[PDB]
Amino acid sequence: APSNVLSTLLHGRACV
Repeated sequence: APSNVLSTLLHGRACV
């Protein structure tokens, strides 16, 4: 799912 909280720091891996 979208980063939202952790996405912002895990882009290209766990989130877009």
